[PDB]
Amino acid sequence: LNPIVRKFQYGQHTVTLETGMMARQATAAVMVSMDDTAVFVTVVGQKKAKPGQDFFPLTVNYQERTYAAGRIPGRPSEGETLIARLIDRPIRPLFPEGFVNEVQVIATVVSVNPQVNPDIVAMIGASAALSLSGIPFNGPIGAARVGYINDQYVLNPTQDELKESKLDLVVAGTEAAVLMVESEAQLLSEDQMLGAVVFGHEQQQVVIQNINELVKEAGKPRWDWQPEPVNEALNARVAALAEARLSDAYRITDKQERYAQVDVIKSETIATLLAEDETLDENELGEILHAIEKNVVRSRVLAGEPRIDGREKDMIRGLDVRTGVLPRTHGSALFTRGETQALVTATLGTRTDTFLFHYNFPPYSVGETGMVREIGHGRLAKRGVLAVMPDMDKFPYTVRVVSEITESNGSSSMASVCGASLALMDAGVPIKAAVAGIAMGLVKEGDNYVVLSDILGDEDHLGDMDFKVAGSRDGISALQMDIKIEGITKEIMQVALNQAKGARLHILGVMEQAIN
Amino acid sequence: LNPIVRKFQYGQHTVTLETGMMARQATAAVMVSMDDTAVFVTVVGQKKAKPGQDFFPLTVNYQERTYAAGRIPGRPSEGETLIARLIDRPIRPLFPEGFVNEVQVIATVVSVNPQVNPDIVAMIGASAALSLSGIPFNGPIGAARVGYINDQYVLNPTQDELKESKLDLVVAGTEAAVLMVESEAQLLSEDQMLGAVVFGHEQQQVVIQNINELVKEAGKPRWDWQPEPVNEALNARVAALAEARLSDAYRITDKQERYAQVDVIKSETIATLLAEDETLDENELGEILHAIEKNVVRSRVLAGEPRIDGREKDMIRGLDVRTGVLPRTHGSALFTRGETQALVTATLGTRTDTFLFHYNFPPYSVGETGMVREIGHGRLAKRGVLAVMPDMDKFPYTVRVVSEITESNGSSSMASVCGASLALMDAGVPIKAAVAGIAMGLVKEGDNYVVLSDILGDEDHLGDMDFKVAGSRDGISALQMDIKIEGITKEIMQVALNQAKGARLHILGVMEQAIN
Amino acid sequence: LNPIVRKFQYGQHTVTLETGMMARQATAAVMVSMDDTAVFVTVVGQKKAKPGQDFFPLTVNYQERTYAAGRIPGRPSEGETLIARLIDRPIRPLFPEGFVNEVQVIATVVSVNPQVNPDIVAMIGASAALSLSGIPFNGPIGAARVGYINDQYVLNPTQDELKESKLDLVVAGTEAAVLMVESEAQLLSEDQMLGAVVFGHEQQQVVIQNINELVKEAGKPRWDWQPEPVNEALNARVAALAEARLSDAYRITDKQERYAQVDVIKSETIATLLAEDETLDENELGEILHAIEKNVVRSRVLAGEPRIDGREKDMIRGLDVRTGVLPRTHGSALFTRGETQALVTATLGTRTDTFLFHYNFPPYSVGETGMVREIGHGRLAKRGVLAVMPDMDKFPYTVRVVSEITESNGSSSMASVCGASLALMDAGVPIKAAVAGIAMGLVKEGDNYVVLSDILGDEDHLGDMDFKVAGSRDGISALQMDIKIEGITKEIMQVALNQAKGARLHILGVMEQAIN
Repeated sequence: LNPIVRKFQYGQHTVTLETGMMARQATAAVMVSMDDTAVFVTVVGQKKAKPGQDFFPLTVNYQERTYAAGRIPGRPSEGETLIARLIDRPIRPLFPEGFVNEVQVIATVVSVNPQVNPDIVAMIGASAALSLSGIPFNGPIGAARVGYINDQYVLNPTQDELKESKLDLVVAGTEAAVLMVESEAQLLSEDQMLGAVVFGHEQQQVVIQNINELVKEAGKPRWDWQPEPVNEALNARVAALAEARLSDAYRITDKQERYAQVDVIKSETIATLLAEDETLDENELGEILHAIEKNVVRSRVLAGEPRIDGREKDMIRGLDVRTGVLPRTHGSALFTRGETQALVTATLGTRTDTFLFHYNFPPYSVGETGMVREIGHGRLAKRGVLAVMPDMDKFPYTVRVVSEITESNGSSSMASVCGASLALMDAGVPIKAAVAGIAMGLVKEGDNYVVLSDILGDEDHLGDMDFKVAGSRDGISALQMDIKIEGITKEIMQVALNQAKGARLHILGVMEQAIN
Repeated sequence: LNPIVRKFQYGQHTVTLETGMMARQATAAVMVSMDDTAVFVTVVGQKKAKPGQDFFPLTVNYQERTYAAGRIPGRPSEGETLIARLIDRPIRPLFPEGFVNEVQVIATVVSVNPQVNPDIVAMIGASAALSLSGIPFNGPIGAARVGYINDQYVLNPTQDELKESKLDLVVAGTEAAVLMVESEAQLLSEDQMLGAVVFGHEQQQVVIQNINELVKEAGKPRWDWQPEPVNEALNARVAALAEARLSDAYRITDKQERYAQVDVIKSETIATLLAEDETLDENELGEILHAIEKNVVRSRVLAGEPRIDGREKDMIRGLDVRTGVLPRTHGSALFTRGETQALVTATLGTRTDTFLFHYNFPPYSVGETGMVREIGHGRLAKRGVLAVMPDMDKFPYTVRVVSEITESNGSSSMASVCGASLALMDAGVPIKAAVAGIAMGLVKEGDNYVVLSDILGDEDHLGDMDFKVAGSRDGISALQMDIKIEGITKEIMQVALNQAKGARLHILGVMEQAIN
Repeated sequence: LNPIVRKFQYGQHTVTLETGMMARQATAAVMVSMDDTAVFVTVVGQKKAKPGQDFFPLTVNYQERTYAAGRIPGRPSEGETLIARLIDRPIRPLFPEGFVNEVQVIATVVSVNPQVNPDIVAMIGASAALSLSGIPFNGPIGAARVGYINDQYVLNPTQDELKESKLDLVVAGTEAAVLMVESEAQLLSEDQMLGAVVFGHEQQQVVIQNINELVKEAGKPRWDWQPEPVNEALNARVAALAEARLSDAYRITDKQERYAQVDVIKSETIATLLAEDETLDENELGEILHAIEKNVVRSRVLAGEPRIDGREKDMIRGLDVRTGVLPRTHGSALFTRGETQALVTATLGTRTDTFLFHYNFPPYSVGETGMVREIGHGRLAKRGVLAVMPDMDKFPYTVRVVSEITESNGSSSMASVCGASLALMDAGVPIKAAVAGIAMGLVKEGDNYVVLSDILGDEDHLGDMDFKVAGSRDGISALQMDIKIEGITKEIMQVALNQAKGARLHILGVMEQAIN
């Protein structure tokens, strides 16, 4: 039994990567350690994907052991699944197009230095393990937390350094790109936020470098996977009789009339092929039509044509703000933007831990049935309001906000930030200033790129980069980003954030006008 | 965004129905409010039922939000699923015969006036929402709680008015019929109980009227669903060679010999058709035989013939009562009636909340396997005993009863009322008087109707109305009814209840004789 | 309703078996009682096994009612599932070869005498019920707990008699054989342990005798089940072209080269038959090859040939011991034996209840994916360490050990006993002496038998008897056995245990050398 260690300094802290001695049956496993906070990360990738499949089964697990802090207790906890998401987000888009083999990443914290948060350490481990595994993965990736103290950027600030920080942000990217950003801020500017992202992305390059060396020394041979064929002949004679007819069908304004022409196009086209050949699995055929359709829309947006509902790239849907909606609640509000709506409440009684945010996403919000996601959205919406909350001494009452997503087709989470803002004011909570959220999208093709404001549910495919921003008129309180494409520069981000600031301000304008 | 409100007085309270502004994606949604207690009720009905299906997927969800009462907590709770049942029961039989599309009703309490119970308010909402939806539904329905104070009926008594009430009953019906009744009473008479049912049914008509007007103004177009064809030709030549042979097979007394003749009939008949045609899906064929069989029995009972086990409409199965069955329990009993049996226990130690009733229904009670319903049955059996419990000052001990349904083929819940009665006496609990329960059935055809005492498990199909009654010799402590047919008048109910009183008394006679 | 009782003295205690009055719908049900501790045990066996099936669905359920002890609470609990295992283990191998009908045994405690443990009483019940049922079952079985006080064996010692006992062991067997043993001991000798097993097996014969009489008087007619045909013609011409080639393929040492020759053999053989006949369900064909293969190995081991990995019957895989592996834990260790590994931890802070053992078995330990068995293994490993723990007054600190099975291919549980030993020493816990565990196997054919040390994961089929032993250099702290074959005498056990003592000592030698 012989371990392979690789050590390096990651600004102020020493990071060690040990592999080859533990869990040798996993596809690859790494014990990442950073100044006494150790997370053992493992990875298993099934060798053969089910027949056809049609869906990449990627699942990350983050477990925190209480013995890791020298304590005896007396799931998974929501916080644990939040960090699992923090790891899943950046690595998920790096798996090649077509890879549908099951992959499970398990991260479990084995030792904890109360000053060094296990999260980025676990992210580092998942990147190392995945890279060493040889599973088709276009990594590695780095991970960094950026703080803001004395108006200067800080690299991986300790838990108490954060007490004097005005920013808590996490960025993860490869060598040439930022993939995901998750943050909470005390009303900073897009420019300051952008600087944290770029700073972090650069500072973490040290990590991607070491992982690379370790892969040279201990890495396994890259799988000889192979994408698995695409019937580019079938979906060639599908586009042959639908492509053009559809690009025209998308020019007719009457919404319900557009579906008709499309449905005709999809009906005629399928029947015509089932007559040429046959036994062609309509399902797959319809699956191809849906694709040239999503591309017809992608081509129209890039060309400057109206979005699917008629809006232009910067248009926000119709707002509607109502306060004091429920009789016996300390504070209620009904914020609705287009087709996504949120009923929000505030209750008081004898910061966070003093501030509680709960999110509910019933199935009827999307006109469906099902059991009665609301976990990651809740944390985002909470970060979006944190900046505005009173100093506890200014308001000695624990406050709890609850959001009911009654409608959804845009971004329930951003909508619940606005409702929370309103409800708290309706409850008499002395919040620093109203706060609002907006969900954006960025579609790109070569150099032609377009920023979208208030993305629809069915505009998700245009989100080569979809991001959320929340704050008041004076600054950004929360910023979340997820990039799945390359290119997209810091300059392009500046543009994107600016258009998002506009949308925010527009929404605040309507909000401030509601609560006179 | 424009809401449609409809307001009306519901005796002492003002009821408001708001629709069209929230959750516009649900098939229909209503915010029902009654003197500050608001429940937002929603409804979603899938447009297309699975292929064939053979089973109506109706599911109701009742959620109570703690913020609704201005409080911060610190599922679903059993009480929440009890009320979900309270809503499901009356609306479930109103969906046309053959409708198998999925339907989900979600009711969530958004504001609570401690004096106005959210339950009837949620029932009202589910009726409004369902009606407005346009889903094939023969409603609406009303809902009312009836109390008994100063020997007079009370409409929707407040929580503290109930402290001076001797009756807590809930009735729900359409315009021409009562569909379900759930109650708890302090030993009243069938006549007084009947008066509460009828009174409530009339008083709630105001509700069905307003819902109707709202449907005129805001209702959606009725679905163009259509029942979906019945092969009345296949199950015509199935009855052609089985109908008569079966009506005779049901005249032979030897139980095990009767099955034989039937099984022969079912075997020969299926084989004969598979020889005429073929590829006829035996399963469906057997599914048709089971139907003319259940009808042969239905025709025999209406004609005055003996039930399937030999009994006459008023006969109760053989009883058997045993006390002090378990060595170390404060109180035990083994009550068995026919083929349904209950092992019941009582434990004491330092009213309800002081009185706890738990129910267990293992799978071997029906000769089956499975995980180890016992929730709605438990509440019923508890109401059945409540009336008899001592005044707490007369007996300063919290008491807990547990019922184990060791056998089942009639009504485990009524059996557990009898066992609880016995066990408590065996434990020395100064109960006012012994109490017993009986599960009845009412089968009707035009004007010819028959009341059945102590219904069997496989007599459930004869229950056009099946109901339960429990009490002592002096009165009724619990009454539960579920009607799925029209006609059945108050006069017919009087008859039914009377035959049930007889059965009760008969059981009490045997019980009182056990515990000398 | 008429019950059939059968009473008899079981040394110091009176055992009563009542059947025929409760749960008459279960295939059979018995109320077993022993000096006031009563457990009602039931059994249901589906009459027809699914089509083909290929897997015996046996499931035991043990429930403990709090009213059984005259108390009001205020799952199943892990302890409850431990006892369910205690019942499942001995009865599971008694179901004839080929029986795949579902069988569920439910045991629920109805009365508890704090002195007489419900467990053996429930075991007795499951044996009685199963026997009476008539389900194909080669029982009955008995059950006995054996204590060790004043250097003499004790039959079913009471809970406080155990306070002065140096042994807590449970044995269950038929008339001619011991099937399962589960124990915890204060460092006794194999000889003393063996004496408890044999003593218990003899003492419990009184039980198997009475159950037999009761079956004569009340038992049901034995099912006319019938094994269900084996295509001994197909797997005759599979062995015809694979048997010999495989027995040779298993002589080549190169591991990866052996698989190759085998895979060729399996490939060629299947293709050749699919050419003779066809539509032969390869799956079933491969299912037959796997069988003559497992038999080729079984024949080689009995003949004295090397095991599949090259080892001889007494060889233990390569060890590796590491201490102080994690930075902030009070005590850590990395014990690895061959391909099974355990990361173990110890945390201190303000015997058992004062001693906590938790076990984790992630799916990557076997190179697989899945949800994140670890319950029965944890209890065993804990018993394995109990003997060594300080007298609480010698060490006033509650200690908690956690084991992470990072690798598995032998016996994670025995490995976690060794790690726990180490970790506790690393934490400074004054344990009496180091302790280790070994998992053995015994393969038998007529009179030729072979004992295997440190069984592999894929050697499980050679375990006609597989057992585990744990202890220090001075004695045995835990002993678990599971026999699925007949013959195997006490003399043969003596041999087996002795070879296991050797393995233990060998492991302790390496361990004591690690922690200098």
